[PDB]
Amino acid sequence: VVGGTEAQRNSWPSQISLQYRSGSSWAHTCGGTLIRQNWVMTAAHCVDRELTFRVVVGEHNLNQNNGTEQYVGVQKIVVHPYWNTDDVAAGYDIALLRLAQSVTLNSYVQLGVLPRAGTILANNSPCYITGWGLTRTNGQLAQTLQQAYLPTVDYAICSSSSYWGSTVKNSMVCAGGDGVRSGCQGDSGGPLHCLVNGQYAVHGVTSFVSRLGCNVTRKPTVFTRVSAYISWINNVIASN
Ligand code: NA
Repeated sequence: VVGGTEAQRNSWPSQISLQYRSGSSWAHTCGGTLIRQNWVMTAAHCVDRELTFRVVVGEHNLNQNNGTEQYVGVQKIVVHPYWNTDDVAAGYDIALLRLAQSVTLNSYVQLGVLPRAGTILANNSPCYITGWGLTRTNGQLAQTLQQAYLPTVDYAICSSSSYWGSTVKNSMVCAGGDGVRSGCQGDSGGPLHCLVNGQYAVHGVTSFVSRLGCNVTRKPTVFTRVSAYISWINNVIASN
């Protein structure tokens, strides 16, 4: 997250760190959202590689013991069947991961609340992106979980020529684009949390940014719109 601030450690308890095994160690690669005690929602493109993955819930500092972490292996990966990895702009950038164990809930570990199906945010709706991704274009991962305030940019504006044009689909949410704050590599898969009727819900799964850089004016971060996939998610969980 570029232009973020450190999150309080109990602010975003559905955020997870998706990590892969890197020699004797584990490395953060993507974010996600805990949606059942044994299921995580992330981006399809985060699980394109044939790696060994684990999820960490209750994580705040990637590089220090927080005393709140639970570490769980990934047992099954269900990627959206229309996902095509060399075509992120087509959408369907979403995957569900079934965890090997069910995690225990507490003030650091909670299920993410999803929007009702079909819900679309009014232009300029208040939202926060969270993650441990790069803090500058071509920079390094954050140590501690970051948040940035990224108001939505509606489809009509986001799909206009000076923004993303045809690349942005109505199955996506755009947020930010101020040139200062954004998602960045390592944030993919994580939540966009939007305050609606007094309650934060996870409206977006972080999908892509510009190749011109993370924080680029009129290239808002693009997320999979969770409310387009409510039936899909329920179908997968019911059938596994
Ligand atoms: Na930690």
